[PDB]
Amino acid sequence: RMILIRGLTRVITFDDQERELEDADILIDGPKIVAVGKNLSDRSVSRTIDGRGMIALPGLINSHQHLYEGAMRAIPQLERVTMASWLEGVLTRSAGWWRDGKFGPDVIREVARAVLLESLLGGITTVADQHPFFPGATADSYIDATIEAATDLGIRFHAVRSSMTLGKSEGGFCDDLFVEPVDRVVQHCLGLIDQYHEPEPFGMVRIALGPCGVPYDKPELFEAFAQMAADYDVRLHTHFYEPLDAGMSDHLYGMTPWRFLEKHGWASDRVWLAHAVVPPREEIPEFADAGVAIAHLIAPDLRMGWGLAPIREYLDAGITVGFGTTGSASNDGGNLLGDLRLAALAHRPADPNEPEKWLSARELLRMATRGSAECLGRPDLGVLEEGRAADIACWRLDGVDRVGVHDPAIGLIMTGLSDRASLVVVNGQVLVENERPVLADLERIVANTTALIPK
Amino acid sequence: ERMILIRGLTRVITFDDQERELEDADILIDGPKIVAVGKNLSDRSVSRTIDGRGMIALPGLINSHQHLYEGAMRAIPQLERVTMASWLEGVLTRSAGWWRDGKFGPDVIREVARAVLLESLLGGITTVADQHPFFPGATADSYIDATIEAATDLGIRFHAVRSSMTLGKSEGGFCDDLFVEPVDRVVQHCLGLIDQYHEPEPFGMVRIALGPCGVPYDKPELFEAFAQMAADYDVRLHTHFYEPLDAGMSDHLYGMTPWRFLEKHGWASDRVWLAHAVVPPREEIPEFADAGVAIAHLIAPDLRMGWGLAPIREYLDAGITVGFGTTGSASNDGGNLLGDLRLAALAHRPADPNEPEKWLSARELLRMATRGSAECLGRPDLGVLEEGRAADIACWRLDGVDRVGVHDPAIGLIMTGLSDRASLVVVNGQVLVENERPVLADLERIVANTTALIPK
Ligand SMILES: [Zn+2]
Ligand SMILES: [Zn+2]
Repeated sequence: RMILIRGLTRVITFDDQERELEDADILIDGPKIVAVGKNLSDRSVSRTIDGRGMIALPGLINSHQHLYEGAMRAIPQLERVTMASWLEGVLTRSAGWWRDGKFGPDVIREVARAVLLESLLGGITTVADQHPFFPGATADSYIDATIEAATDLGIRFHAVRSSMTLGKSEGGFCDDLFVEPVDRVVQHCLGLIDQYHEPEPFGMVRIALGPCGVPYDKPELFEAFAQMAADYDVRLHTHFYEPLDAGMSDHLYGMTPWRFLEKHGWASDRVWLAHAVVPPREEIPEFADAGVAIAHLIAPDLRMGWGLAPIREYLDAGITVGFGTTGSASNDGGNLLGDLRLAALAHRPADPNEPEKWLSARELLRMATRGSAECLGRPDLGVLEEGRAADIACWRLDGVDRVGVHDPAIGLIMTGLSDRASLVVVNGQVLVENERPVLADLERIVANTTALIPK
Repeated sequence: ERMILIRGLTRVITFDDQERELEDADILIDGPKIVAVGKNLSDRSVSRTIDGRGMIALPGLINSHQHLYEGAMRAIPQLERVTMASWLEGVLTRSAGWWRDGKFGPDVIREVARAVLLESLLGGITTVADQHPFFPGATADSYIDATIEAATDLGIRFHAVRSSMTLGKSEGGFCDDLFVEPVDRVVQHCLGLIDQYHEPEPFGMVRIALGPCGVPYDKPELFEAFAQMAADYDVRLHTHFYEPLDAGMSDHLYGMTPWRFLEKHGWASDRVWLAHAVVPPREEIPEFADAGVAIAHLIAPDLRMGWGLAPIREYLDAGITVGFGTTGSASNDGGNLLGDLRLAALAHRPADPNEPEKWLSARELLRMATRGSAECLGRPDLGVLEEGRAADIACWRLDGVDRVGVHDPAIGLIMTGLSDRASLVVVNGQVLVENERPVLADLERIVANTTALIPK
């Protein structure tokens, strides 16, 4: 009862040798890839899928979503704002809607269902969601809602439990009722691991631990989480060197955000860090030696006016770099592949006479697959080879908008009227085919969710 | 012979003199022109009513700067990360090589143009201005005739800008002289093209413009001949403008800035639109305004070649007309104008991190891609959804899963979505796209035919 994808025009593996293949196949057994190569046997195969005219990649992995923000897209007052106005805007709406019973757990479930379905249609097979800018998150069964939506759809899912534990009063940056006692956060997290965490290879739901950041959480939370990570082999995540962070840190602790993390147990290989826009250059070698990973988030970095993270420098230092979209209040889409084009182009003017420093299409596609898998600590994902999860995303190459394309991988980044995936498989299950959801009722999900968006 | 009514569009963006937008409203079409825009329009003499519910309607997008033949030069590994010098050398070498091997004649260019122009319609683009500079040999071959043939077959509105490279490296230029034509040959050819193809009347479907490659690439004698020709025949003038090394090259050759050069040779006028305009001296900007020149913003190639951000806000502040374009697919590498708008919306912001009021808005960008481009091309009949203007219309569906939770649909069109494919597209009153598919063209056959002819 295996599945064979036959005759793929191009296969990008991102294996240890960066192999690519032409007119080749992928054989799938249950949740696992059996083989990648030419003329594989359809012996034990119960189904053969025609891959001709398609390019196949590992499933894309979005290492940074804020699903609840799907209901906050294209709001005119938030179109052109800097971080302070943006943050205030999002925090007030999530707090206001919630208090008025417009943002119940069931509203978040359906918003998550739409953004995760959009994610599948964009070739994204794993999503890591966090909720730093929705205070009522825990007081309303919000991670249970998102996990319910993800499992219904069959998308692989990492739920990052976030918080803002440093109160506006005692030095913080938060309305003193988005604040939870450290032990309360810890205990909620422990319960989530018990209930949902799937640590085995090919696990479909995992829990990670994600304070909002140095300006937002108590050092006691960072240390408690560092302990939990070792205890339960889960991952640690936080925001990192956003503009102004360095000053806020120096003010609270008289040290850099990095020095702070190192002091509280987060300078380790269990850690991935969001944005990393403006670190002191002299700290980059330390990032590398500690083995932290970094998620590049081009859309919000441009949207906020933050600018260009030193990604080339990170790769030069051998640091793991993944990719993410962040929430749809700062993007405002969940289109990861589309955002790769933004990064491909926007980094270039920074080095006008040194094109060798510009990020390539292949470097970017890697970030969105293997790089993100490494950020989430998933050695079972992000690569097309025997033994890895059968998480696969394919795009058609034969459309009128891709005529004259000479290199299909570069083509995926540099051409097209549409980033819609043709064929998407997650955990060996076909979820999208011919650009359409196989199991999900698209029109009904749109109808249901739209009715629930706070008016 | 009746009219067409598009009924109940969720949102209509007119870009009229008041910047009107409507909800649950209609557009009434009669032949080539819009009869009315408003709620509950009459279907008295209507032969067909189209359901516009769930769509946003805009004036058809206008791509004021294309190089169609470059559609055959997409995603070439050797050209992925290159500066202008290497890029230009690679495009010239390849086009010259293919041409001499007999693989890049007008018949091939016709089919490459057919594909890029069909892509254009599918992306909601209703008018394209193509600047073709490639005329190898001893006589100017029928490349323009070929692009016009493709455009007319498809029914897309079309401006053919006859380009050239008349300054050989021997006299300070960049090209293997196989590309260099005598100025008289270019001028003679342009006269014939105007006579044969130009449709100066309102709603004209084919027009001719005159477009040297630029100050570093063409003789001053050509600019002057074209200024005379533009005046005598009432056509427009187009060239590349203030790309990064341009100021130094013009200083070396002429001892004057690119703008002073254009001024001297008859191009500081309201007949002119200018591509890129990345790095002008700030002091010259008020002069652009007083001369009445228009500027086409081309974000994708400006970024792709590492040039950076044109001072678009400054142009708008000065009241200079600003349109939008994609340039050719060797430096984009798509023909997706709507998608390029998101690039501009986001990429300009980090240049003014503390003054978000300076950032280009979604509505300013959509204006550039419609009315701004119309004005670059000298088309008061295009770019606006109102009575008396051409029935060129582009509509997108707002009810897809990837646009759930969108609060403002104009912003949504730029900032969200998995696809830029237009739902319904009308050109010159003819419905050419419906349900994201061509209604008169055979999509699959065109893809197959053109693919077969791409030089490999
Ligand atoms: Zn975030
Ligand atoms: Zn050009």
